[PDB]
This record gives sequence, structure tokens and C-alpha cells, in this order.
Amino acid sequence: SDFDLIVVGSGLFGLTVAERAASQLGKKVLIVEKRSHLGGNAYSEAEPETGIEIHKYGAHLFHTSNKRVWDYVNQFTAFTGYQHRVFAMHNGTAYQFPMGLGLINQFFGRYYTPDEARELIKEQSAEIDSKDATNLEEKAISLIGRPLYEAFIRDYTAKQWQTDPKELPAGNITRLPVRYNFDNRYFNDTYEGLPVDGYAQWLSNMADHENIEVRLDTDWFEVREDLRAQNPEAPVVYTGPLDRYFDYSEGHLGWRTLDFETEVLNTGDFQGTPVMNYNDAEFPYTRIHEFRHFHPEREDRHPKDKTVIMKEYSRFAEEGDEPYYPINTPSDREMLFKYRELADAETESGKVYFGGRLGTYQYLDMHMAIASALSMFDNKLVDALK
Amino acid sequence: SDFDLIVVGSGLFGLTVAERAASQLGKKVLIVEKRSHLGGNAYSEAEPETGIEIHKYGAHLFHTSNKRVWDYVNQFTAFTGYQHRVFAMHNGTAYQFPMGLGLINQFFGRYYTPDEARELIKEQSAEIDSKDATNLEEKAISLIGRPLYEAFIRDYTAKQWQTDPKELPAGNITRLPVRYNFDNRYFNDTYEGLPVDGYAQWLSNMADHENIEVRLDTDWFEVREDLRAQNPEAPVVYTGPLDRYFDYSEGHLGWRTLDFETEVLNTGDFQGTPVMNYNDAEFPYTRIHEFRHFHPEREDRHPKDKTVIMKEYSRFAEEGDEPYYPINTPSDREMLFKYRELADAETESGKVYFGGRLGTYQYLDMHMAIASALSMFDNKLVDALK
Ligand SMILES: Cc1cc2nc3c(=O)[nH]c(=O)nc-3n(C[C@H](O)[C@H](O)[C@H](O)COP(=O)(O)OP(=O)(O)OC[C@H]3O[C@@H](n4cnc5c(N)ncnc54)[C@H](O)[C@@H]3O)c2cc1C
Ligand SMILES: Cc1cc2nc3c(=O)[nH]c(=O)nc-3n(C[C@H](O)[C@H](O)[C@H](O)COP(=O)(O)OP(=O)(O)OC[C@H]3O[C@@H](n4cnc5c(N)ncnc54)[C@H](O)[C@@H]3O)c2cc1C
Ligand SMILES: CC(=O)N[C@H]1[C@@H](OP(=O)(O)OP(=O)(O)OC[C@H]2O[C@@H](n3ccc(=O)[nH]c3=O)[C@H](O)[C@@H]2O)O[C@H](CO)[C@H](O)[C@@H]1O
Ligand SMILES: CC(=O)N[C@H]1[C@@H](OP(=O)(O)OP(=O)(O)OC[C@H]2O[C@@H](n3ccc(=O)[nH]c3=O)[C@H](O)[C@@H]2O)O[C@H](CO)[C@H](O)[C@@H]1O
Ligand code: NA
Ligand code: NA
Repeated sequence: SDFDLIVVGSGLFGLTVAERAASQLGKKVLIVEKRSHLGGNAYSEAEPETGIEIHKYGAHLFHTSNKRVWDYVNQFTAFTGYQHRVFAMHNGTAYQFPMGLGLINQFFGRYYTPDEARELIKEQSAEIDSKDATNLEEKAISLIGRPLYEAFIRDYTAKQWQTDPKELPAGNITRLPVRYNFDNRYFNDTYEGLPVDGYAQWLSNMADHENIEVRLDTDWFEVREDLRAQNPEAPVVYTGPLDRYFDYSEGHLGWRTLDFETEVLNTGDFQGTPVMNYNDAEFPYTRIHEFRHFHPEREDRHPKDKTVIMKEYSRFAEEGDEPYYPINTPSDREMLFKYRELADAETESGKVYFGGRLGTYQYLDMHMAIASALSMFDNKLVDALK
Repeated sequence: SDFDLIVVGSGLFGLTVAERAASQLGKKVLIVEKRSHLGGNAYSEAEPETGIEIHKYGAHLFHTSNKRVWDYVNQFTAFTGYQHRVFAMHNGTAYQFPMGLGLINQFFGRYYTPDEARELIKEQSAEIDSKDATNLEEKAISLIGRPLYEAFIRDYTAKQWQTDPKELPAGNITRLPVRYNFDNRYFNDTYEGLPVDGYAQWLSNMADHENIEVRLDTDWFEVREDLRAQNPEAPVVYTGPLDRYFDYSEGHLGWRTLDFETEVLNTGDFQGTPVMNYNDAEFPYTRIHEFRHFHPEREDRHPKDKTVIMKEYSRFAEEGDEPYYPINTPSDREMLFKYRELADAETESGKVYFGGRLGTYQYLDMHMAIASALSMFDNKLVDALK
């Protein structure tokens, strides 16, 4: 047949499943993708005026402690030695971040040793016991105290969730957000970097296989009856929206979206670092990205007098908005459980598997999407394709 | 013969020359080393109470942009992804360091953008033109201004050189010590790391070759007549003290030395970072090293409640002191030039080559010592050994 497997959507989940079927099982794979490009939200592109690599669906930082995933992705791209670091703008000062000896010195006004800082945090957070916290605000305060909470957590969180923190689950904070050293590496994972030639090249390499066919600008729901009629026995891996697949018969799942305001400025350097969080309520955006600093190794390909920045705004996803993060209200969790029963039935009657961020109503980092695809491949598709 | 080449001293210079003669030319090499161990000052050892890897002749950080040197050293050890970062203690606060947007924010009290910081530094340093500077103090001020100079440069420099900065060469500062971004990587080199199994294992691996013989606890001047009588045609590579070789016939070359005060403390973490500079005059030492933080990958081999620190004191080297840094007074430069003429004559009459830090009266980083040895090997010894 012209294909043995259909994959709907070309994000990291779809690409991984398609590439494994194609290279490990020698199967013909047809990838159907609604957008004009591969890669889903991890896709990146050159900004036209400067040539700087930018993102239109959020900045993407790759990090993992999963060696199998790391070895896998390195078949398709090399990675730079980039290490993500973040700074937090509060009341006119850029603080070292996350909370650690650096921020503590800057904020409380003098140097605390590791043991002194531990004692300071005990004092500050004495007010509430975390076992007694009834919401996010109380849980946060019970861990780090009111001054730290009100300076670095309250408004940022309120901007991100569009909700007063008094009205968020205490379960949204599960550990001490404070380091008792000067380590300001943002991620804690064994492996980290950015694709040397950009995400578009990486993701394109995954789909670049003699056994893989890609059809862009193609909505699964517009072509599915025709495609499956060509080969009825071919399974489908669907990574599109779960609720939309079942015609919203159980309701609309709720998502948060993001607005990106991207500007080219006539300066070589706007903030001197890739990411600046804006922790104060007076700024509508949660953070600014300056894309050139993600690839300092490309400095003589970058313009000396221009730079691209991007401001990030968070809000509820309405119709026409890109759905990015599941809201997960108990109402959402309910209709999800109902959709899971429909999906499971659809798998056994129609050989349609559900995966990925949209297909399962679950936020997935890139390495988690890859791990999840590797697992579906190993545990389900090898058997379904013989 | 029992050896084709004699190498005096087993620092990075000696080891490199010995290993190249042994592996590339297939020559028998005898290494003579005065101390009880290999490696010269780069040698490291376990502290007995904690097992933590420490140094007795200064902390050693490996960094280079020389790819040939990098590829060479990786034949003998793997390197961690360690990146050196330093903090500067001034008036009770730990500043981000070297001078950049971080320090500038902390010190001047609010966030300066890259362009604003450039303008601030122009204002601050307007007082003196660097073309008019007559000493180190003026040259420093002409570049970064009096407040920055007096807070972070004056006392530290005075402690290191044991001299008022008004009495040091304006030529000791040759570029703007300020970054207009948030990058606080201490070194600017392409390659950087620490030997995964420590310096002792690395340096021991260099000498570990079927063609290499090592004699520790052996002073060249006590054994040389006997050794050379065994094989008169064998060249000598001498990395011992240049002036001592010629019986101080032209005077004693002047060196600075260091005192190290090493303590085991009953805490798991003293300062939360490998190196803290102490920039104020009230502290006699220039910096404190906390050795465990150089190898965070060894954390579950390190004790949870103890740590080794080391305070570093600088002073003129007297007899009995380890000579570490050439002072290079014009008086020193004079007798050096005289010793160079003696050495050059000794090379052509006695086949004794002079290299390394002590042999040439020149401070050499490890990669520069290796590069210098590789060059002497390529340009002199290949010919001298055929
Ligand atoms: C704002 C944002 C920032 C992120 N930052 C990071 C980060 O820093 N680090 C990290 O590791 N991960 C990050 N991620 C996650 C990253 O994008 C993952 O690769 C992604 O979640 C992988 O899941 P997926 O492959 O299922 O998703 P998707 O990327 O969403 O891919 C799904 C694809 O299916 C297509 N599709 C949908 N419906 C149809 C249909 N009917 N027909 C055809 N095609 C269809 C879509 O067009 C899309 O291309 C971020 C995600 C977002 C949204
Ligand atoms: C305090 C300090 C800190 C340093 N920190 C760094 C750092 O962070 N990064 C970096 O890249 N480099 C650093 N270096 C430099 C590093 O030690 C180099 O490897 C060294 O300078 C290499 O030069 P060498 O091999 O000639 O020197 P040496 O290490 O001095 O080796 C010379 C050897 O010759 C032996 N010897 C002398 N006389 C005789 C004799 N008569 N007979 C027999 N043996 C003899 C000595 O015992 C010694 O082992 C540091 C050096 C010092 C002193
Ligand atoms: C957009 C995105 O892909 N986010 C993911 C990414 O970012 P992060 O979790 O690192 O970024 P983040 O800023 O979105 O989330 C951290 C949370 O901590 C709080 N906070 C954070 C910063 C600050 O200055 N102040 C403050 O209060 C806030 O409540 C926020 O929700 O990696 C995480 C760990 O892998 C999660 O997977 C996140 O979902
Ligand atoms: C001990 C040693 O091996 N030093 C070497 C190493 O350390 P560094 O040069 O990085 O360390 P350093 O502190 O010894 O020297 C920097 C100089 O800047 C000044 N200063 C520095 C720090 C500070 O807080 N305040 C201040 O005023 C001071 O005048 C000092 O002499 O690498 C350098 C670059 O490769 C040189 O090779 C040095 O010789
Ligand atoms: Na508490
Ligand atoms: Na000036």
C-alpha cells in the first residue's frame, strides 16, 4: 500500500512515532499536518529583518534527564552547550533567579551563608504551616514567607493564571522553591541545550526518511474518509484535539492561551540576557524574551544594531485562539474522563490511537512528548503494525 | 640505552614533552622529579577526613580556546562540564562578578540596560583619560570610575601585589573590565572543564607509558653527573628554576608566593559556591575556595555535614617558599635576559633545553604550558632525537 500508518499532526509526538515506524519497522508512514509547516509548536523560523531565529508559539528550551530520549534526539540534531538562566525584574531591580543565596542577598540586603539563609527562611515561613494551607497564596507563604511571596510570586502567578492566588489550589506548590547556594542554573536536568541549526532543521530531519510522506496544510477531518478508504487496515495515531475528535459531544475542554507581541528594536542588545521575568503587576506581560541571546554562538551572523524581543501575555483561550495549557478545572477533569472512555473505544473499534498534548489534554515538554511517543510505539504500535 | 631523553620536572610541560617523545617518537624517557608526586603544582589529592579533592599549590581551573591542546588533553582524561563562576564579597554583600549588568545593578542600586550601563560607565570614567594614566590606580579609574575601582579593585589588588596600586604599572590593565550583559561565565574560552577523576589521575595517565620511567624524590642537581654519564648523547629538557641552574651567577630572580590556610568545617556548605573573592582590606586573604563545589557531580561521595575550605594569602617569596608568580621588576627582566643567553649557550654546548614556568621565568596556565611543550617538541626535540 501507499502507507501503512497514518499520523495526524507533526509535533514532537507525531514525528517520533512516524520516525520510529519508518526506521525501525520499515513501514510507510503518512503524516497529515494542518499547519503550513512541520514541528507543531516547537517550530522556529528566521525573523525576516534580522535573520534571528525566533518562535511564534512560545520559546522552547530543551532539557532532560532521560538518557534514552537524549540519545534519540541526538540522532537528528546536535545541541549547543546552552544553559538556561532567568532573571526576575521586581521594583526596578533585576534579581538573580530562582530564589537562592543571590536573590536573598539582593532582596534582604546583605549576604546570608547557606546555614543563615536556611534559618532566615524558617523564620519567614513560620507564619503558616503548609499542612494548614487552604490555597496557593497560603501554601506559598507557608514555605517562603510573605515578603518573598509578595515580591516574586503573587503578581506573576496572578498574571499567568488570570486568577487571584487566594483562589488557586494549595496543590499547585509542592516543594520549597529556594536553593541554599549560588547555583542559578534554571533547569536541574542532566542534559540540556538548543538545536545547533535551529528547531525547524531538527524537526525537518526527523521527518526526512524514505518511508515518510508529509502532507502540510491538510486537516485530518477533511481528508480522513478518503485516506482510510485507500487502506482500511492502517492504524491512525491522532495528536489533534481530543474533544474536537468526538464533536464536542461531552463539552469543550478548557485551555489557556498566550499572546506574543514581537518587536524589532534598533539596538544590538535590549536586556543582556535571554529571558527577563516581570514580576510586578504594573507590567501586563509576564516576561520578555530576547531571542539572540539563546544562540550567542551565532553572534557574527546576528545584526550589531538590531534585536528581536517578544513580550508574553497569558489569558483564557477563546475560539480562534491557540490552545496551549490545559486549565484542568474539576469540570475539565470530568469531561476528560468521559473523553478517555470514548477514545479507548475508538482505539479498539477503529485502530485510532490518541497521544500528544492535544490528543490527551495534558501539557507535555518536548522530552516527555518524545518519551510518551517512544512508549506508545514500543507498547502498542509494534503489535498493531504486524 | 636505558633512556634516550631526560626530562627534569613533571609539571604539565615536562609531562607533555615526555609523553610526546615516548608515544610519537618511540623514545625511552626518564623523568626526574624532586617532589614525592607527579604533576607539579596542578597535582591534587584527597583530603583525609572528608575524601574531598583539594589542591595544596593553588586551585586549578582548566580552560582553553586552543583545539589542538583540547584534543590532546582529552586523550588522557575526560572533563566535566564545569563552568567557573566567581562572586565578590564587598562590604557584607556577595556581588555577581566580573563587572557586568548584575554587579552594576547591585552596586548602583537599580537595573541598567546594556545601553544605559555603557552610558553610566562613560560618565563614571570621564575623570581620567587612559592615555594620561601614570599608574594602575589611574588606569583603572580611567576605565571604570572611582566608585567601582575603590570597591572591587583597589584593596584586592593591594593584597595580591603587596603594593599600593599608585605604584603599579598602568600597563597592568589593558582592557575594559566590564560586560554590558548578564553573562557571568568567568572564562571566555571555547573549552572548559575539570578532570572527571581529578588532576592526580589525569597527570598520572600522561606519564603512564611503556617508554616512560619516573623517579620521584630525586633532585636533578644531585643525580645529573651520574645520569648523563650513562648516555652522554641524551638531551635534557629542564623545567627547574632557571637562575638556580646557573648557580645564581646573575642574581636571584624574584617571585611571589602564596600561603594556603586549609580547614575542615563542621557544615556541609560554607559559602554555596566554589570561589568567593574578598575585596575589602579588613580581610587578610584574597579569596576563599570551597573545594566540594568544584565537583558537584560527586555529591553523594562527599560528606553531608563537613566541608573543606581554603583561604589564600599572597606575599613575596622568601627562601623556603614555593615560587609561584614572577614579579618581573625591571631588575628581574635584566637578569632574565642574561640568563637567557646562558641558557641558549647551554643548549648548544650541553643539549639542555629550557622550558616551563620555572625554566623560563614566566607564568604559564596549563594549556599554555602544554602548547609551549608541544611547540618545543615539534620544533626542537624531534630533530634533537634523531
Ligand atoms: C507556549 C509553549 C511553550 C513551550 N516551551 C517548551 C519548552 O521550553 N520546553 C519543552 O520541552 N517543551 C516546551 N513546550 C512543549 C512543546 O511544544 C512540545 O513539543 C509539545 O507539547 C509536544 O506535544 P505534541 O507533539 O503532541 O504537540 P503539538 O506541538 O501541539 O503538535 C500537534 C500538531 O498537530 C497538528 N494538528 C492538530 N489538529 C490537526 C488536524 N485536525 N489535522 C492535522 N494536524 C492537526 C497541529 O497543527 C500541530 O502541528 C512548549 C509548548 C508551548 C505551547
Ligand atoms: C597558585 C597556582 C595556581 C594555578 N592555577 C591555574 C589555573 O587555575 N589554571 C591553569 O591553567 N593553570 C594554573 N596554574 C598553572 C599550572 O600549575 C601549570 O600547569 C604550570 O604552571 C605548568 O608549568 P610547568 O609544567 O613548567 O610547572 P610546574 O608545575 O611548576 O612543574 C615543575 C616541576 O619541576 C619540578 N622540579 C623543579 N626543580 C627540580 C629539580 N631540580 N629536580 C627535579 N624536579 C624539579 C617541580 O617539583 C615541579 O613538579 C596555576 C599555578 C599556580 C602556581
Ligand atoms: C510555558 C511552559 O512551557 N512552562 C513549563 C516550563 O516553565 P516554568 O515552570 O519554568 O515557567 P513558569 O514561569 O511558567 O512557571 C513556574 C511557576 O512558578 C511561579 N513563578 C515563576 C516564575 C516567577 O518569576 N514567579 C513565580 O511566581 C508561577 O506560579 C509559575 O506558574 O517548565 C516547567 C518545568 O519543566 C513546566 O513544564 C512548565 O509548564
Ligand atoms: C592565580 C592564577 O593562576 N591566576 C591566573 C588566572 O586568574 P585571574 O586573573 O582570573 O585571577 P586574579 O584574581 O588573580 O587576577 C585578576 C586581576 O584583576 C584584579 N582583580 C581581580 C579580581 C577582583 O575581585 N578584583 C580585582 O581587582 C587584580 O588586579 C588581579 O590581579 O587566570 C588569568 C587569566 O587566564 C591569569 O592567567 C592569572 O595569572
Ligand atoms: Na511554615
Ligand atoms: Na576615561
